[PDB]
Amino acid sequence: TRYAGKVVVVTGGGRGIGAGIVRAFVNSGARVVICDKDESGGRALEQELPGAVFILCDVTQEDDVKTLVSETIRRFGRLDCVVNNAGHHPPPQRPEETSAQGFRQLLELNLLGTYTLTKLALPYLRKSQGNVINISSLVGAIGQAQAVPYVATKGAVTAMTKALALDESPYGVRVNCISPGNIWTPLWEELAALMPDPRASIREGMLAQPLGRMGQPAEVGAAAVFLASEANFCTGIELLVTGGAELGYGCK
Amino acid sequence: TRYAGKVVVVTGGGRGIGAGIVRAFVNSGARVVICDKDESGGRALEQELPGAVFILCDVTQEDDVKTLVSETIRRFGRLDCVVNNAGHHPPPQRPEETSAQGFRQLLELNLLGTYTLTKLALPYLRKSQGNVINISSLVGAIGQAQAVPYVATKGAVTAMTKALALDESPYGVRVNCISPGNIWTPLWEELAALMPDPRASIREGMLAQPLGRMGQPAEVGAAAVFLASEANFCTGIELLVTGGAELGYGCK
Amino acid sequence: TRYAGKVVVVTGGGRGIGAGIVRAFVNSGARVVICDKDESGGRALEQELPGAVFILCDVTQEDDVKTLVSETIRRFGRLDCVVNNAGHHPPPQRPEETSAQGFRQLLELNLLGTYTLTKLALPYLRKSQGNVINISSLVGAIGQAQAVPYVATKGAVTAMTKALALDESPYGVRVNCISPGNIWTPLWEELAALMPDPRASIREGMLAQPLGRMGQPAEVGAAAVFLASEANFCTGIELLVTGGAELGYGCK
Amino acid sequence: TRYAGKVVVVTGGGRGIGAGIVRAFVNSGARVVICDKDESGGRALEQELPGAVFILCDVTQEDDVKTLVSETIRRFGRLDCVVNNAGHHPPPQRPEETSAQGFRQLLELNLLGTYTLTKLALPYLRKSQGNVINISSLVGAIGQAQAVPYVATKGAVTAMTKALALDESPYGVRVNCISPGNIWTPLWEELAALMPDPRASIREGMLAQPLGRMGQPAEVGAAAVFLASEANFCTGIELLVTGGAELGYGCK
Ligand SMILES: NC(=O)c1ccc[n+]([C@@H]2O[C@H](COP(=O)([O-])OP(=O)(O)OC[C@H]3O[C@@H](n4cnc5c(N)ncnc54)[C@H](O)[C@@H]3O)[C@@H](O)[C@H]2O)c1
Ligand SMILES: NC(=O)c1ccc[n+]([C@@H]2O[C@H](COP(=O)([O-])OP(=O)(O)OC[C@H]3O[C@@H](n4cnc5c(N)ncnc54)[C@H](O)[C@@H]3O)[C@@H](O)[C@H]2O)c1
Ligand SMILES: NC(=O)c1ccc[n+]([C@@H]2O[C@H](COP(=O)([O-])OP(=O)(O)OC[C@H]3O[C@@H](n4cnc5c(N)ncnc54)[C@H](O)[C@@H]3O)[C@@H](O)[C@H]2O)c1
Ligand SMILES: NC(=O)c1ccc[n+]([C@@H]2O[C@H](COP(=O)([O-])OP(=O)(O)OC[C@H]3O[C@@H](n4cnc5c(N)ncnc54)[C@H](O)[C@@H]3O)[C@@H](O)[C@H]2O)c1
Ligand SMILES: OC[C@H]1O[C@@H](O)[C@H](O)[C@@H](O)[C@@H]1O
Ligand SMILES: OC[C@H]1O[C@@H](O)[C@H](O)[C@@H](O)[C@@H]1O
Ligand SMILES: OC[C@H]1O[C@@H](O)[C@H](O)[C@@H](O)[C@@H]1O
Ligand SMILES: OC[C@H]1O[C@@H](O)[C@H](O)[C@@H](O)[C@@H]1O
Ligand SMILES: Oc1c(F)ccc(Cl)c1F
Ligand SMILES: Oc1c(F)ccc(Cl)c1F
Ligand SMILES: Oc1c(F)ccc(Cl)c1F
Ligand SMILES: Oc1c(F)ccc(Cl)c1F
Ligand code: NA
Ligand code: NA
Ligand code: NA
Ligand code: NA
Repeated sequence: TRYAGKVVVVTGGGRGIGAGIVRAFVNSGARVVICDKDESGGRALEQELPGAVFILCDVTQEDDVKTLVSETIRRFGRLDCVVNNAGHHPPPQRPEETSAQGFRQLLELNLLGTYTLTKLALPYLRKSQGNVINISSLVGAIGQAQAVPYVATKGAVTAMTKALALDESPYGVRVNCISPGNIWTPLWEELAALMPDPRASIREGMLAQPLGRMGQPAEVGAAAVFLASEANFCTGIELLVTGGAELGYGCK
Repeated sequence: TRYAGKVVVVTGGGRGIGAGIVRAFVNSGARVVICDKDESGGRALEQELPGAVFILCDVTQEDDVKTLVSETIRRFGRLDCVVNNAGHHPPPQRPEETSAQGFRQLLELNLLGTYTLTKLALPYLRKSQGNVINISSLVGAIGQAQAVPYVATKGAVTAMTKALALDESPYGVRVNCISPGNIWTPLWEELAALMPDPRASIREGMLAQPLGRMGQPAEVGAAAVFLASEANFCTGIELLVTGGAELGYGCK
Repeated sequence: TRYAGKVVVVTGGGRGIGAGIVRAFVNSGARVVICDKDESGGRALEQELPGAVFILCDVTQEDDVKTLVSETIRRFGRLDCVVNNAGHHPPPQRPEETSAQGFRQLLELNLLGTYTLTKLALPYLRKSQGNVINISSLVGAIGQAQAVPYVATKGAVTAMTKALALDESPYGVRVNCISPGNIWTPLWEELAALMPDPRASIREGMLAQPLGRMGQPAEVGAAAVFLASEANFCTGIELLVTGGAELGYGCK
Repeated sequence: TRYAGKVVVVTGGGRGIGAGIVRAFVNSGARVVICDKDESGGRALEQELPGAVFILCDVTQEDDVKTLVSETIRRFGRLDCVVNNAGHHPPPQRPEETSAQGFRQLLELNLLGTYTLTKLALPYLRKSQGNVINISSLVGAIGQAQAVPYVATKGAVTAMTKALALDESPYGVRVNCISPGNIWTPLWEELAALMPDPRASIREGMLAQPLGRMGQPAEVGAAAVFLASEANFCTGIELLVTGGAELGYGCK
């Protein structure tokens, strides 16, 4: 009952971190709208969790997002929290292998999709004194190799979170982001599968953290519920969920 | 029941932020040992809250701290979380009005007291896979005027938190800190009372945050319970509880 | 003679910060290619400074940028440093007054133009063990009110700087950024002119810094020459040129 | 002639980073007072460099520091820059192997010695519109294993730098710090000699940086001359001289 009576939209909530965030909010008492461009995971999640419903939505399509917000209000009558989790990490790419075209397409998902849903949701979040939670990445803050477009998109998300927090503070709407490090998700597994030695890639990813393991979607989910339900004096913060990967010296 | 069956020590828990942290852990199901050098607030808190007990302890006295840990184990049989909140902010002091003597005494409370209890507690925290929460300050990160010794002590606490997180990660013991901004406490009120216009000082402190208010001990307390009970992939982080004071341009 | 025999390209070098950076490199002994989309300032600068030449180039046009690099090599035979300074700050805009369209156009100048020139220049920078200097902004790090798209673009630039520094480090090519705060430029003056009271806006901007003044293009220029010529162990850093605006509490 | 006619005091200037900073300022045209507790390196440096003189001074002894300032004024008539470089990194120590006693002694050198000279020098720095440069460490910001007291002292130095910058800004006195990463010095070599395999320790230290090498005292020296002579809009900044060690993921 930490977030009972509240309505939450989670983009990319069909699998991975997003699904962990969906489950955490449902466990907190909220009703959750699962937004995803793929039907498979989200539809099954809606059958599994009472209180969660699935709405097909590609956050890069402005009309999809308009319909997502209006359907959320029509079906549930309020909107308290938007979790902008939809995003993608391309396979490793040397800077000379990247293109302005691919960069624009990644900006469209990782940054403008977050911008568009937030914009459409804010009138309702103002009515509810709701809040926005953006899922950025640690590599937005510290960089990463062979990921220039991805890193740039998460740098923008983290900075945009702070700008929006300033604009919305007079209306009592908080805007925060979570920066996960290595979290074991289908995306991580897919990316590891492309490497010459997948098992070696995964063990390298585990040892990137002083804790010696990757994180779980449920741990990102707990951080999100905290920001929504108990962080009333937090706005514009970047909550690190990284297992300490940013600490100390390492083999670079 | 988020932290049921767990045992928490809170230093400086007799009033202010520490008392808010005590109440939050008790509300989470934990048993809490209130450590304070002053009897008045802590003893009343123990009478008020079942599950909380008061132990007189000056964290600058190594034998006081040794007795605090041994009494906690003797009476409760385990130790899961240490919250190093004891600390003091002197009145405003121009750098030429400070002294090496006063600097050393402030280091003794704000930094070495935290170091001493953490050291004595870590053998028991390792047994429990417990965690350490240090209460630092936003001004450790961004500086503050007329507070050179205070700022230095909180810079050390925040850095020490990261060093300790690295050392204790192989043992599964997490070490994190909370950096509050302006929180309305008896200390803030006492400090405002020394100003020529106390009400003007307080309104200036409120407007330092884009949220337009100071924070509450209960909000620091919620952040502490989160770090202890639900932040299992967080170590070495600095959790800002500041109302956004660090964001954007201001009259400096 | 600190940077004698070296060849530097400065985008947006016709006025403002870019012109200050041009002058600083010329004063250091380098030959400088001034890139700008407007002829007026850049052409006059080329007449004024021996060693500086002006090449008309809109960094949002990929063929313009291709021609800029090839003409630089054809005329000067090497390329040692690229300063990505072209950029624009729109007038204040509430988040609900922004558009995805305007956001994309600002990304095209502030981020993709930097990405495009850097990409085309890197083969030559690798030959010279040259370096990249991106002009970002303090508000990328701390946010700003009524500037969501602008803040996001500078957050991306600062993060991209770190990602690129990692990719190019094996080749001895350093990538750094400068984050200016309030610098008195034609852009600042133009923006102040739109305010109801321009003089009040300017005095507010001066007092945003503990130093009590805005910065000068020449001071950004000195920081750029340092990064190019004397910072051989610096890569991926964000050099703040802000007069301390990020320090301490302020009226927010 | 970048800093001609100026007078600089460098503590711990007899070897290592301090000696590199001495040489850089002498090369810039300044007169430099070398302060060190050991006679060997400093006296030889004074014989080698016209314009540099050696004054025996232990920065932990307040009367030594008083005499250092008064002798500097008596012999050279002004004081423009103080570089607080004296400091020590103990051998690796697990947290349970540290002591409050050793912690206090390290605070006395790494933090209070910097505080004491800065305090005694500020009246003269105000007359000259001079500046303060503190040598902190990257591990103050990101932590380090087996170095809890050391990390805490550098966290304090970096924070104190910002507090002092705020206090001294109305007087036109800038206060900045440099945070080096792994720099090859006699201290690094001494520490490596204590390891079971010194050569393995050194190669690990080199690979901690994406640049693949450690830094040089001369590179720290160039950064110091920049801050003193050309960074007139920089105050309270932390200038990283780390070869990118803080960037990206590493084996932790
Ligand atoms: N996995 C990690 O280690 C990690 C670390 C840091 C940040 N992140 C971020 O976390 C978020 C989720 O990552 P993940 O690992 O769970 O990925 P994932 O690929 O496992 O899941 C992402 C989900 O988003 C959906 N999605 C993708 N594009 C969409 C679109 N246009 N509209 C709607 N839904 C869309 C996908 O269908 C999928 O269900 C991303 O923003 C990612 O950048 C991940
Ligand atoms: N109040 C704020 O705005 C603010 C902001 C940032 C950080 N902080 C930090 O929060 C902590 C608590 O601050 P507060 O405002 O609640 O202060 P407070 O003065 O209201 O309460 C501090 C408590 O600690 C106790 N204490 C002091 N010295 C002690 C010692 N030697 N041994 C044991 N207990 C001791 C006091 O008796 C008191 O009960 C401090 O570490 C302070 O630096 C406060
Ligand atoms: N002025 C400040 O206070 C401040 C603070 C932080 C960051 N910045 C950044 O500094 C940079 C320069 O700012 P400024 O104040 O000097 O601005 P300015 O408007 O005075 O000058 C910018 C110059 O870039 C040119 N330019 C614009 N679009 C271009 C394009 N497509 N191709 C080529 N040239 C183009 C303009 O013609 C102009 O000559 C920008 O990146 C800005 O974001 C400025
Ligand atoms: N070497 C590195 O990789 C590194 C990295 C980051 C920060 N640092 C910092 O740089 C500074 C210099 O380090 P280094 O590697 O050159 O060390 P070093 O041991 O080689 O030289 C330090 C010098 O300071 C002197 N000194 C020590 N105690 C003193 C005292 N009480 N009074 C006066 N002089 C005293 C020593 O005699 C010596 O000449 C220190 O503050 C250190 O923490 C070093
Ligand atoms: O596919 C890799 C991991 O992704 C996570 O989202 C799932 O919760 C796990 O069951 C799975 O092991
Ligand atoms: O004294 C100022 C404030 O301090 C806080 O710790 C208390 O919870 C408040 O009741 C009080 O208003
Ligand atoms: O237009 C405002 C300022 O812009 C700067 O780029 C110029 O160097 C100044 O001469 C001018 O005062
Ligand atoms: O002793 C290790 C290194 O220390 C530096 O201060 C010296 O300049 C070098 O000559 C030496 O190789
Ligand atoms: O942002 C990240 C990251 F930091 C590490 C791995 C993946 Cl798959 C990501 F998407
Ligand atoms: O650390 C702080 C702070 F940031 C503001 C006010 C007080 Cl009373 C403190 F102790
Ligand atoms: O980036 C900035 C800033 F921080 C202040 C003012 C202007 Cl005009 C900018 F472009
Ligand atoms: O501060 C540091 C560091 F970051 C690395 C090595 C040494 Cl010897 C130091 F003193
Ligand atoms: Na359901
Ligand atoms: Na009780
Ligand atoms: Na010319
Ligand atoms: Na000499």
